[PDB]
Amino acid sequence: EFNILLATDSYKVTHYKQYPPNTSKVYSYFECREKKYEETVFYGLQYILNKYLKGKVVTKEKIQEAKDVYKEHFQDDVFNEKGWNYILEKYDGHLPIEIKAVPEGFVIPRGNVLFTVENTDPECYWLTNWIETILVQSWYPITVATNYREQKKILAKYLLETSGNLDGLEYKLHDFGYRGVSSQETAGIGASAHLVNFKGTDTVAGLALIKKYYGTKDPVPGYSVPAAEHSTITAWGKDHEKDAFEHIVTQFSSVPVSVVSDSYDIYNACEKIWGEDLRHLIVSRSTQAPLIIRPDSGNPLDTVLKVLEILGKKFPVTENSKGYKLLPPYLRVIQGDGVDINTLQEIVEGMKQKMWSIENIAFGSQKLTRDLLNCSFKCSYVVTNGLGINVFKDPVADPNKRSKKGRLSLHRTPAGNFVTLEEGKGDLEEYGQDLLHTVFKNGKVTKSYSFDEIRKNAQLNIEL
Amino acid sequence: EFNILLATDSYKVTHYKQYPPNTSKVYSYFECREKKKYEETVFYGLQYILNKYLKGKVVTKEKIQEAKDVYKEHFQDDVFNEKGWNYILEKYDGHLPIEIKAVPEGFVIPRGNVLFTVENTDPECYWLTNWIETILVQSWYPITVATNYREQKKILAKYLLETSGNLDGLEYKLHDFGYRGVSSQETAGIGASAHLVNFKGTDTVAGLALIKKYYGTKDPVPGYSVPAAEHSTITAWGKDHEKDAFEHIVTQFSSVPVSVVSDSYDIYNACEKIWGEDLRHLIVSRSTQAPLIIRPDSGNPLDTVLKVLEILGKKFPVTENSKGYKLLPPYLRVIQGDGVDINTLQEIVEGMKQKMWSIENIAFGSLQKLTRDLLNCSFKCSYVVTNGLGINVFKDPVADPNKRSKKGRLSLHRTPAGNFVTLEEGKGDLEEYGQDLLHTVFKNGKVTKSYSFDEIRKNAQLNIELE
Repeated sequence: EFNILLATDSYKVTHYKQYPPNTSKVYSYFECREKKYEETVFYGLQYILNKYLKGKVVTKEKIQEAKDVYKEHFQDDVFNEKGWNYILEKYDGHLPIEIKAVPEGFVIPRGNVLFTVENTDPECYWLTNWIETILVQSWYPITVATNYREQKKILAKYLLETSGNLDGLEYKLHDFGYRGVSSQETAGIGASAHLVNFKGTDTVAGLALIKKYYGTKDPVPGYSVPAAEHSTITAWGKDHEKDAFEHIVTQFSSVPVSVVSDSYDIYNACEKIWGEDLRHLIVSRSTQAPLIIRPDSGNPLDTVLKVLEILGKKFPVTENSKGYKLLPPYLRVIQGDGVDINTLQEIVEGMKQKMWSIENIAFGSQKLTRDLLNCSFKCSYVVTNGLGINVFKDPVADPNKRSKKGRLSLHRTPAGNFVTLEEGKGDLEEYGQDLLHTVFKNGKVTKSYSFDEIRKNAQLNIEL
Repeated sequence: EFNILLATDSYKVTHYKQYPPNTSKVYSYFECREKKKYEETVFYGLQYILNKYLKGKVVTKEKIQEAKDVYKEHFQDDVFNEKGWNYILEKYDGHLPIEIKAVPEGFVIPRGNVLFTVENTDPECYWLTNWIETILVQSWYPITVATNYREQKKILAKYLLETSGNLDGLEYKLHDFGYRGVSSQETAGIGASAHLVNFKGTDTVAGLALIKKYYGTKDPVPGYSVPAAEHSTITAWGKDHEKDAFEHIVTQFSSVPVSVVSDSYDIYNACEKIWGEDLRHLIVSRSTQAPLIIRPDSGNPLDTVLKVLEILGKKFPVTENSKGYKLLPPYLRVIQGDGVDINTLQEIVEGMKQKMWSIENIAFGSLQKLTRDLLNCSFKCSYVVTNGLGINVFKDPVADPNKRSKKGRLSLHRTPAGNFVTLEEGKGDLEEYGQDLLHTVFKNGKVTKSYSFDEIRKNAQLNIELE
């Protein structure tokens, strides 16, 4: 079973011995430090609070386990048994910590306080930074939610330009990343962050995480459609690709179906198999049940443009009100190979240049890290001998790693923007009310958001 | 509770209707595909997945009903193969009718070789082989982490041996600091265990618990750490009191090694004036078994290491070892844990060598952008039986010959020169190439062969270490 006492960086076990003696308060904060990606979607802390931090997280058994493990790990006794026993005895294993945070789904410029953490009992001054490691992992859903919002902005721009509207934007970037992430847990978290922005997903795990920790009015937050993979085409044999295609589109004749078409020759498949041999089975399909042709190899832009040029000559194309070419409603394309934010941008611009509407295409979804948005957790205020002091790092060779000082608060500016106030200056009351809310206190979650509210908070300006 | 019926790519739910009718067998394989350098990979991690996710009664009535309910809403249609899963529940008590054969864990195998194969053991479950692709393919991660760290160890070994004349301490030269930097708790355990295949120093205890539960070591633990400061334990003392913080910390940990981050305000002042003057007397009195380890954590990683060494070299007694390289006294060492990937690791050790500093002096602290594409980890169907006829199948996209897959039943063999070769089209059966190196590790819900973490470490050793 999960043990919070074994869920921290090893050296943090030794930190209670390193703070100034008579320290009663340690106060720390998380930011996406300021140096593309000028604003971040704050998302994912609520999962962490609920799965790992709330309730009786300390037991006699868990304390003994940590004692035994650290004894071998450090080859010495350095584990703070007494401190954890205090929390067990005094608070029935609930963490005497208060966490304040911006609402989930909030879109906030870099360099602002997003959450703060402090101990609520003088005896547990060491606890604030013990849980740094776990809370810092929020960088992942934040960065994923953020990156996908940025992709949506690009898609929205180009769909609006080529079509005159945003219809179907939420299905334009489908999550196919399940097998490409590092773990099952990561699959659920990352997919949920994707679903903040889009509705189309092949990663089931996202749906369950959302239902358990956030909640939606609807039965599910995300949807998929039948689709082929290379094995369901190749199993038929190299000479029977046409047979595979006919069987699949016939099995899925009244729902949308995606069919990977590059097993052997994408261009032949589009022009001769779909565009000739099986054409009668495609033109007869309903607008609610299109064939979605999926190329999956080659240069992403060149392949997409050639696939469209091929289909344009085999199927009736219209020109929409904005002047852009549009395939018939029973025929679409999905490109899910090598689509990152850069390649996404190159494809939609390339399509636009060739007078193809973004209506025609969807994308399928990569190496995001903690340094991308500079997600960082730092101590900014401590009380020692009853005196509060503002603390910070400011390394000489890197001004960008300078941290914020003292008690922090988040405020609306007179122009309606965000500003973080340092050194407890929030208390001067010149900038109105703190925009952070208490989300966790003494083992309990004190404020939470539905996934529906999170989606509303994360909307694009163009959608509003 | 984890439901295997919900642990696949959505579209795979629909594949039982797409395979050719009268298909009784689907046979699929995993490789780190060769690309037209990471020329060899450490196979590691499948055993975790087999035990955590695949073995035993993984199908229940409630799990089938849960999946049916979820899929009805997810697809806005009834596409779920309830009958097929019911069959596994009734006929096999919910155990998966699958056989998996794999190269031993820890094995170091050149790119483009079969590493494991998967096939159904019951004709009715032809669809099941690729249902579990998604979960099996996630093995890319421990494979790639274990491989990347082995490659970093190769570089460390080269330079340590050149500048010192031995490999002493090699297993503690790259410490795992990546806990906060990975995507999840589960990833933390898996990634740290793959690090531990190569090294012994770690701050991610998650990896220790995974190894103990899934692999096992003779020793109490596979990995170790020492006390260390963070910016908070230094800055909490106040801007004017860094010296006080340093003195306090080295005195609290006077008899064990201790790492102390020293760049809170000014790394070069801290090294020259605080450690190298004000507190010098507390450092030069330390035991060889209890060095101070100075930790810079900002600035250009090579520039900073070199300047730190130059500073310390002038404040402390340096010797020249038998190879002609400079060596700090034994009570003083440095760890660089900012921005160290494989490229920067090479640049630092090479830069140190050029400035006549031994690698004995330094240790490093560490994925970053490790992905499935790095080693081209891929799972592909290569053989089916339809209407009782075996057919060899594959993909071969016109615009990318690098994505061509292998054909037929596969086997892995030793070449006459002692290398590896994958045999396709069932040609292993000709028995011209000795025994198949793949072993059955999973069959019908049971793990059939397991490896200790001790064996895996043995298998993954460097040639330089064997010599």
